[PDB]
Amino acid sequence: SQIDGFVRTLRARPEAGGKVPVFVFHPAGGSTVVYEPLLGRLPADTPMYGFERVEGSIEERAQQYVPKLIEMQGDGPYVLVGWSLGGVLAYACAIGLRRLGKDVRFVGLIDAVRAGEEIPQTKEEIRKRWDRYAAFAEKTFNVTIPAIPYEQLEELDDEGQVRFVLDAVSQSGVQIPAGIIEHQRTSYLDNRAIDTAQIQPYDGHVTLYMADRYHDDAIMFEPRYAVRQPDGGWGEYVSDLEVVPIGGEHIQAIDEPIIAKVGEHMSRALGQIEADRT
Ligand SMILES: O=c1oc2cc(O)ccc2c2oc3ccc(O)c(CN4CCCCC4)c3c12
Repeated sequence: SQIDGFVRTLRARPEAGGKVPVFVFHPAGGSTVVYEPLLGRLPADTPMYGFERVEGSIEERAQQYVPKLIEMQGDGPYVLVGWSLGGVLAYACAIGLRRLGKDVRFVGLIDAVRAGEEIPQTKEEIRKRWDRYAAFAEKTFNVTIPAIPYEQLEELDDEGQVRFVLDAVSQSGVQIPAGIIEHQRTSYLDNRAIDTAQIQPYDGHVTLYMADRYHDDAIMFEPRYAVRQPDGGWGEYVSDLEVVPIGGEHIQAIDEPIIAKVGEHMSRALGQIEADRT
């Protein structure tokens, strides 16, 4: 995998012609190398490019990706796919591309499932979330995370909360590798980017590959992900939603054997698109 800006080449397209590329978008706290199992289950010579992390709200991230998508693929067709946060990013790009008159053929959400219940916007919720992260950081890094004063919780947005903790961490003098600090920073913000995403309507085909449940660690961070709606929270927004059950838990959906089901279904979709453009 070669990287150029925020674009990872997972399989380069031929010099000219060839099949429609699959554009995959990174998950919360990971890179697009996670899509290599999927690529192994897609038709031979299917190109694939991964869009890695950029800063901003979902819409601001899409505003950086959509111009690059068009630079690479022009009028279309567009195949946009993502697990975790990448599914929301793929969906946001599909909306932007459609608004610009581009040809989007397939949006693939790999268990990018909304919380079954609205997350309240209270200091109590912010507190519990940061204490759950403090517990995660102890079980994981055996490190003590500082806590934000209760009456300052609603004075800090997500970025500001993370900045507060990172500074107080370095001011506390705990030894944490910077590489872990940066992975933790992006994982926290990207998980919150899923939490706070506002889904816009999309008049187009979307396939939701739906696992059985979020895994325990996800539910420990935010228990409202223990509940799932049958449409994963997407039915009110998508005119043509196809829900493909894949079993397993959210963390397993990206890897074998669960990804074989995703690849088998997506390969048929890709074969139809290739036939349709020929
Ligand atoms: O799940 C997580 O893993 C992490 C793994 C890390 O290394 C670091 C941070 C986090 C992390 O910070 C979060 C903040 C809010 C929050 O709601 C969640 C739950 N997440 C929401 C999106 C859907 C799956 C569950 C997290 C979450």
